Amino acid sequence: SPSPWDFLGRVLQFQHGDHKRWWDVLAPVFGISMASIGYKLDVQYRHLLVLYDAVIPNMGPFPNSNASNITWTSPFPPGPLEASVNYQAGESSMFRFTIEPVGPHAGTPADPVNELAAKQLMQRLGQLQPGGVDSTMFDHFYPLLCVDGPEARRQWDSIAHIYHKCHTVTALDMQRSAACTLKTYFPPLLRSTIMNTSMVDIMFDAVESFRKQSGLYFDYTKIKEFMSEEKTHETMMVDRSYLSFDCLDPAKSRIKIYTEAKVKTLEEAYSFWSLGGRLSGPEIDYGFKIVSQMWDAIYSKELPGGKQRENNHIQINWEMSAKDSSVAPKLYLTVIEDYDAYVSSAIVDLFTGLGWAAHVQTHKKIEKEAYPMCDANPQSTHAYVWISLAYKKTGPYITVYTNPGASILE
Amino acid sequence: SPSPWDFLGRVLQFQHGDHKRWWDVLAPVFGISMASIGYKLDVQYRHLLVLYDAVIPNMGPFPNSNASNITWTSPFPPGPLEASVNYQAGESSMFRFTIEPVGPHAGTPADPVNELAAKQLMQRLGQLQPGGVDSTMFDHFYPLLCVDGPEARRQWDSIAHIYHKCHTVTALDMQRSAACTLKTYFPPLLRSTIMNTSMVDIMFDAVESFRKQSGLYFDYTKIKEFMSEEKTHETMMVDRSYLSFDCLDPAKSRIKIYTEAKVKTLEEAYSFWSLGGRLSGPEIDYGFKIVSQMWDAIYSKELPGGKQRENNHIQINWEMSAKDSSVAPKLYLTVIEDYDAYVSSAIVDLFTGLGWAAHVQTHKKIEKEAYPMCDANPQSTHAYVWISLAYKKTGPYITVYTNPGASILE
Amino acid sequence: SPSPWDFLGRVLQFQHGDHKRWWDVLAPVFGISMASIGYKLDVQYRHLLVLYDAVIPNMGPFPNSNASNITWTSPFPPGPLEASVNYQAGESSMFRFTIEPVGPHAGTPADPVNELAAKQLMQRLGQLQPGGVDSTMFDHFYPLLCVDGPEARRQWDSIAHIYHKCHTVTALDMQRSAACTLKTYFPPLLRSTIMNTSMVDIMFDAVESFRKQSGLYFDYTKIKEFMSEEKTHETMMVDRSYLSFDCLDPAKSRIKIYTEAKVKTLEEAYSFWSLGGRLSGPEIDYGFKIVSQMWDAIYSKELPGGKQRENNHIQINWEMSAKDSSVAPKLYLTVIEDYDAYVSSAIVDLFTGLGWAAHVQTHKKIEKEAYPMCDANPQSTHAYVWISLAYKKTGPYITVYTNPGASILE
Amino acid sequence: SPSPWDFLGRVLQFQHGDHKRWWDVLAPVFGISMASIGYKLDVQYRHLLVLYDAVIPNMGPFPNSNASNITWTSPFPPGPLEASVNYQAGESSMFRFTIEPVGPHAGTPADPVNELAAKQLMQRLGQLQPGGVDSTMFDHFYPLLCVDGPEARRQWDSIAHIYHKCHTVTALDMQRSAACTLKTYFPPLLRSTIMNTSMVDIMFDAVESFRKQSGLYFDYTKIKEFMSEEKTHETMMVDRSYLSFDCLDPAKSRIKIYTEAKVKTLEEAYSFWSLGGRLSGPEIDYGFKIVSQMWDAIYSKELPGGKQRENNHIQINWEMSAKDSSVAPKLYLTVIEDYDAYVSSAIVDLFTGLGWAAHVQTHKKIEKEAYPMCDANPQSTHAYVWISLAYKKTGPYITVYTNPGASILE
Ligand SMILES: CC(C)[C@@H]1NC(=O)/C(=C/c2c[nH]cn2)NC1=O
Ligand SMILES: CC(C)[C@@H]1NC(=O)/C(=C/c2c[nH]cn2)NC1=O
Ligand SMILES: CC(C)[C@@H]1NC(=O)/C(=C/c2c[nH]cn2)NC1=O
Ligand SMILES: CC(C)[C@@H]1NC(=O)/C(=C/c2c[nH]cn2)NC1=O
Ligand SMILES: CC(C)=CCSP(=O)(O)OP(=O)(O)O
Ligand SMILES: CC(C)=CCSP(=O)(O)OP(=O)(O)O
Ligand SMILES: CC(C)=CCSP(=O)(O)OP(=O)(O)O
Ligand SMILES: CC(C)=CCSP(=O)(O)OP(=O)(O)O
Repeated sequence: SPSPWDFLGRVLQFQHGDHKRWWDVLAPVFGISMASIGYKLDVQYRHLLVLYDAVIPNMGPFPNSNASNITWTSPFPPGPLEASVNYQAGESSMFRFTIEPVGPHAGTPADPVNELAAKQLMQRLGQLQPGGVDSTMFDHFYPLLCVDGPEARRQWDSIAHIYHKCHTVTALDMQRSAACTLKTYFPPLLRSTIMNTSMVDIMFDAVESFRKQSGLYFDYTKIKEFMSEEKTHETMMVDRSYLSFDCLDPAKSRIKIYTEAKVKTLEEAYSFWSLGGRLSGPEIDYGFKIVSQMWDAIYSKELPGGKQRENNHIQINWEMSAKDSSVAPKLYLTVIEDYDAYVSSAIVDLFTGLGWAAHVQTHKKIEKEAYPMCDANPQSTHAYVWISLAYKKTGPYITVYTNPGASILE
Repeated sequence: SPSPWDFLGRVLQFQHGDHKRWWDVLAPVFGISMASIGYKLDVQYRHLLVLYDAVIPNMGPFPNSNASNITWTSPFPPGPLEASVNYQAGESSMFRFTIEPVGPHAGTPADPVNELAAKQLMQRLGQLQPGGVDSTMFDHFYPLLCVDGPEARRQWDSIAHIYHKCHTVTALDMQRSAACTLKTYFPPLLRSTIMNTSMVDIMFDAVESFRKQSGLYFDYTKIKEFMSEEKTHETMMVDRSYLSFDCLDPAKSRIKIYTEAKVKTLEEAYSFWSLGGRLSGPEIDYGFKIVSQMWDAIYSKELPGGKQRENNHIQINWEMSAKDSSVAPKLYLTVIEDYDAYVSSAIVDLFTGLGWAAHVQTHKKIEKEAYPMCDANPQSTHAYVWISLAYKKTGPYITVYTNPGASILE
Repeated sequence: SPSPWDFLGRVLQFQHGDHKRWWDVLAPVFGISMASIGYKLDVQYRHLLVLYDAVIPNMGPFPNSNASNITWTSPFPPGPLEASVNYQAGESSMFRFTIEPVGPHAGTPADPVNELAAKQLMQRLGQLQPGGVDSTMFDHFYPLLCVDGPEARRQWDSIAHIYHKCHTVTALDMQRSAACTLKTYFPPLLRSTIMNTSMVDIMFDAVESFRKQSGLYFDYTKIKEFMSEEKTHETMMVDRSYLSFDCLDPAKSRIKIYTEAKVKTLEEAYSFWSLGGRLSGPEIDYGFKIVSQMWDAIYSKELPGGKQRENNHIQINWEMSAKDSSVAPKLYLTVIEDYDAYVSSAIVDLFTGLGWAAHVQTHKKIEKEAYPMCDANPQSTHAYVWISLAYKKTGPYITVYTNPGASILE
Repeated sequence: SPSPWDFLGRVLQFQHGDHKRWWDVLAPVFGISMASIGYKLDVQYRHLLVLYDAVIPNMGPFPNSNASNITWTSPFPPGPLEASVNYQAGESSMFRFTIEPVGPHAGTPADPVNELAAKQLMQRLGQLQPGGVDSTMFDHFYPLLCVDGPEARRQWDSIAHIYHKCHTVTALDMQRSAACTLKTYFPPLLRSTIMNTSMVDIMFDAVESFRKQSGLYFDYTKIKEFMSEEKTHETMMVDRSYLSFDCLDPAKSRIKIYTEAKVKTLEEAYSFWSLGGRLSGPEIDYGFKIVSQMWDAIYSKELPGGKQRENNHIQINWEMSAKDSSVAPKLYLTVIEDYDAYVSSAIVDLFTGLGWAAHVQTHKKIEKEAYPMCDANPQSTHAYVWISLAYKKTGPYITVYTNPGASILE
């Protein structure tokens, strides 16, 4: 019997050819990932139909021979920034994928700031699951962190120098229950540039506004104190920081503060992991043990093409709970420019150490079926992009990000 | 969680508005029928996507306020001729539905004979399940029984008087396995009219051609002998007869000869059931017991609107096996112009007598959910159209046909 | 040879059935109007393709039997608020039409404020004519007068009582040169309600902001003085006022302040026409002569259905020039609930008095061909909606608005 | 102002991505050709909308990187076999284009013979211009010359060895009046192969059938006599012959018999031009003078890549008139594998000799704008495919065929 993506691509009508190309590229990947996780055929159908109706129409142009049609400049290759499978204890695995919503004419004089794509995506997604998307947090943070179209157009000279004029990124957690949780990431770089204000200060002022406007405890003291220090700024690129929240009931949602850091040593990794020792506990220690393990497993190996390793690029988030003052970190090792073989082997060794044999097989299956380049090309550099590490009191929490449009790069 | 047809209508893109209207009308019905049978959500998705891609684009215009857009004249209301659920022993239930493939411009000077709709439908269906549709029998019988476009256009004056210029009807058995078996019905009335030849003779000459060209035993002696008799012609409308075959491997397919008969008594029913006593056996006797039961259960009641019952309209088929000389009948009681309440009650009493309680509940559920008019309007005349009765050696075989576009008539 | 709308509807593919229905209704009307004006076939093709790509996808649902699908509440019937032909001296005639951009799911929990429709329309329109749409004025006035989605959702309780939650209306002047000038109307009623601020004050503060931010003289002293008076408020509904500007180069654009007034006498008409005598000159006098002529020609006749005339509903604008302190009025007689025969006859008598015989014939032709109900039904109340009167130094300036979806009401 | 194809591609919605790609390739070419001829913008719009609705959906897959999606094998590159501009005396120029209608799944088990594409194209074309397409001749010749799907499938083993299983080709004359005359070409090679019958005999038996069935004089004596001779068969490939007729009123239509011949000398050219001297007159002499001129102008030059010229590939038709016994020839010099520069220069010298300066400029303009490769690449071999020469009593009749998808080959 045909797999859901085969049959769907055979039947589905596509409003645009770019949607058909994006489907051909991604539906195999997303469906193979869901199927290896264990999603049910009806759930695969629902989620692939979501990807067809809400998402792909908001992926933007499909890159051609020379990528002449990609008018929306970005460091990331066109398409989903990632397609990830989270792995937790108890054979828990959830498929999720992130997209920067891009319009068909973003970057051009008609949509120079790509304002409508994310809103269209959210509208479609709420129409497909009425009641699943709550815009309370989005409605509070969109004026504070994001720059609407009119503002960006009036204040263009202030942001025209910026290469990636990103203002809102959307991730869709794709639950085994066919429910899609929308997550919104706001990089306020445009906001800071227009207002000429510290990133830290505007982000945390927005969080505090939401605190007082909602009555929810989002403890941001430690994060602000650490991120304001000068030592942190030596390594921490704050121009690359962004805020995230789940588009749910604020009492059931979260606030996460992300930032980028190019560090050289594990002590700087701990600087970003524990907020200068401010955060403490057994979970911090265990998570950093796992982080050091994967550090010396991945960044120990030689870089492709005999290029020396200047420094280890990492991202980091700190997750604030609405119920409690808890701040919990999640470290993201960037492995885009590394051997997919070494990344895969490090993941496998980590899972094997954690006793996650089923996750080992799921990961190998997803790599083999959805990412054939990894085995076909020993020198592959286009599948994995990030390895997230966290240790919740449930246990380890490791997500493995992958470029779902690696077929385009190979 | 939404039902497959809700979600699909929310996501699916439709090439034409008529397809959207037909979907709104039928997908509820077809999906409720499949779901009450027990089809799996993935199977419902696949079958509704088939109905979206292959079928509905070949249903023709959707009837408007005044049915001004129905340029393809037909006795049947626009849409599927039926949407049926077969009921056999052992809680066996299969959903199937019949369509006369109509084009968007059938009946107009561009498609005055509606030649391409059925071929397009078969092409799409084979593209969606390559290897499921075998055209051996279709390729043999299409020149013999059906009239292509060029012929009909050259020989128009011979057939212009005909009201329903039907030449090929397509039924889709919708298996629980997501496989759709295509069945083709050929009314050669146009063929006979152009060639000025007996219906009986051309149909059975085609069957005999196929016999000698295939080496398969399709015993048509008894059927021909009975249908040639003059007594039969007093009741039997032969202008309304047609041939059917399953579009499968001829060694795994069948040949069925249908005809219409307006009879008054059960002895004429037996005339058509047993081919003037030529067919015999316990199955014939039991099947006719069931037929007489439903005869005196349905045609005993008074007709709606105090209109007297002139005669009992029936159809009948005789099924020839490729493996054996067997001829087996299937009698179709026409109950389109009768109280849907009385038809439903007769079905329920029949099933209860057969011990088919589960089928009783399935039938009541399908009526309540997919056909609300039956309970809302005591004087309903727009749900049921046919009751097929047969007795295979497996046991009783009762199909219950229903106008799936009854929402349009009420 | 077929007319452009016939052929186009025959060839064009429509993304949705509602677009096909809207086309069937409006393309005849718009095309007949353009053709009676004298637009060239290529211009008709271009403008109807604009109406197909940019507009109709932003008209919203097509009203069904019971208008159950119109989830966006509005006093106006669904569709274009008007389809107008302006008539000036020298046989100058320009086709234009106004639309309140509505989304497919406006009024529902997904788009409770209809935020994206107007922006999508402008985006498409700029993509179709890059460089024709300038958003300087839109970018300045959108935050001041319009309420974005997040704000409206946070401040819902303040505006939930409002029936027509309109915030931006788009008119497309459809030039004989195939160029479409976009005009944006901002009713800040939601803005005033959320901020609990005077309509007059916020509108004119926005205008003054634009003055100081642009260096363009938009004299709003007389308008503000008149509209602030208490006598004016006795007749003037200020809850119904709105601002308009042409989406062009601000030095080549305009600012117009509209308001609604239910007056009884011609002295109140002059109150609104001359801003309490503040505006003066020969043009004012001549324009008011024409206004009184049409007043006593139209509002003199009896209302349909023997309903007595409580008061004469009028709208009024005052047009400020970027080049000069000029304020010029345009009075809009509302004739929606009046005999289309009497309105047509008044228009004809006016044109005949002005010597506009060619416009008389153009108007009669448009009425006969695009609005057959006017002749078919003597008691017609569904074609004309407004009669605008102005007297520029060029000469008289009379626009005649018509419900282009009158086919739906009759 | 944008050109019709620019604006149309900006607005039009495309049912499939292949249609969008084909549009991007061809609409520029077709529109530039029409515009250089002098077609009016409304006519360009109508004809490009025809190419969008009827044709491109019946061009088949768009060739990808490796032409893996071209499942319908053919000697010709995918797309229109040609896009031609006929040039006659008096600055008379018409654009016409030929297409072999291919389905989206032609060559696959679903449409192994590509049966529905041509019929769909004719249906759409008649729907767009009801009364323009007359199927009398098509209805007579389709059973005689063409092989339907069922026959080809039953008789597959007889034709499976054939590489190009072509059975019907459609050309659209695109008149300056926006009317599209459909022309159907029937290569009966499949018919002859299945029936194992001479091409000559079946073609001319069909023509004679039509004669007796219509009362129209189609003199085929000379053509049959010549084509039956053995000397002709030494050069004449009869496996490559085909019949053509205009899909109009038979009394206003024509019958043309085409064949392919690989000849070496001008005396063989005259053999095919005059039917072994059977045809005579001043027109024959003048036409052959022009043919010899272009022979020694084009085939005199060296072949690209230093490949020696084995023989001169030509096609030839003989046009029979329904009104008269006239047989008139049209010789087609095949110049696909020759320098587009030399072909263009020969065309220019010919036109200059004929006094057709305006045609010279039209041809150079079409080459420069629609075929930039000719000037950009001196060694171009992908623009011109045929040069037709005829001499009607009106005067010379020279058509210049060009691969409209040359952008794909370069
Ligand atoms: C796109 C960037 C401007 C910005 N920075 C990131 O690296 C990022 C990636 C990401 C991966 N999964 C979720 N978000 N998110 C952002 O918002
Ligand atoms: C449509 C008629 C011309 C013709 N006669 C019928 O009554 C018929 C109905 C049917 C119901 N289920 C399957 N076939 N089939 C036919 O071919
Ligand atoms: C409530 C709104 C519809 C608001 N009110 C109006 O009467 C109006 C109509 C209109 C006709 N032509 C142009 N505008 N414009 C608006 O913005
Ligand atoms: C496609 C071939 C099977 C066959 N042979 C040809 O060369 C031909 C080309 C053509 C150019 N313009 C019109 N016809 N036509 C045919 O039917
Ligand atoms: C890997 C990057 C840069 C972003 C991470 S977002 P996430 O997807 O890690 O969020 P969760 O906390 O896993 O929901
Ligand atoms: C009820 C009518 C008129 C047609 C019957 S066809 P069928 O659907 O009975 O065929 P099967 O023998 O059930 O496959
Ligand atoms: C008739 C109503 C209510 C609105 C008028 S807008 P307009 O269309 O009169 O604008 P112009 O000044 O004619 O451009
Ligand atoms: C040259 C190719 C091979 C076929 C020629 S068809 P045609 O376009 O020349 O037909 P006309 O006689 O020009 O109508």
